[PDB]
Amino acid sequence: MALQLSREQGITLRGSAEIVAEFFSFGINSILYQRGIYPSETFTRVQKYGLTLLVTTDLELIKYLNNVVEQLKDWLYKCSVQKLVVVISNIESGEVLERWQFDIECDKTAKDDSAPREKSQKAIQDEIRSVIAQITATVTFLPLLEVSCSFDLLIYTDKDLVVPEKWEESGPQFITNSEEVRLRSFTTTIHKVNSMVAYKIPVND
Repeated sequence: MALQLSREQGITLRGSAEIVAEFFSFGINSILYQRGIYPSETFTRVQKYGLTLLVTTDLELIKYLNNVVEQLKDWLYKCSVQKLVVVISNIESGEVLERWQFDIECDKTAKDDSAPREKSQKAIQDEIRSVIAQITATVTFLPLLEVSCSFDLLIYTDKDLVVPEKWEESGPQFITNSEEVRLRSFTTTIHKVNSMVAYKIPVND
């Protein structure tokens, strides 16, 4: 909430949204490299958040995230933004192969809570560094790409109450035979982001 203030280039919410926005875009793009959603030859090396990260120079994907990021601000920032779930499934087989679930928590402003240290962006570097690395790291642990999977992007927001409904929770089944492992999570007085990923497990011991 705010008055006499345009949302074209604000510093209050838009600021925190900028980080979370770039954090998501970068995190998503980085995953394109790690997951291999498409030709890696469309990569671009860049230095952000204090560390070096790779990116996908896809006009279609950039356009996919562009509209999503634009709306994420109006659509998601209007509510508060909460959870995100990216489900990558093999398009040639029509079955889920890799599901990436990350949490996005942002506030409207600092009612009475200062940010630790001179800048809270530090925690960001660690999270954005662990996120981009946790994806690529596991990838090394994972085999090679082969299927051109499809992308399923989920958006989650918070609600007052309206009776508990629960989403993507109520139900033992989820994919078919995968493993869920926690990567890392960062919490800031202005915003908190979580990182979790799961992959199909071909009957392993």
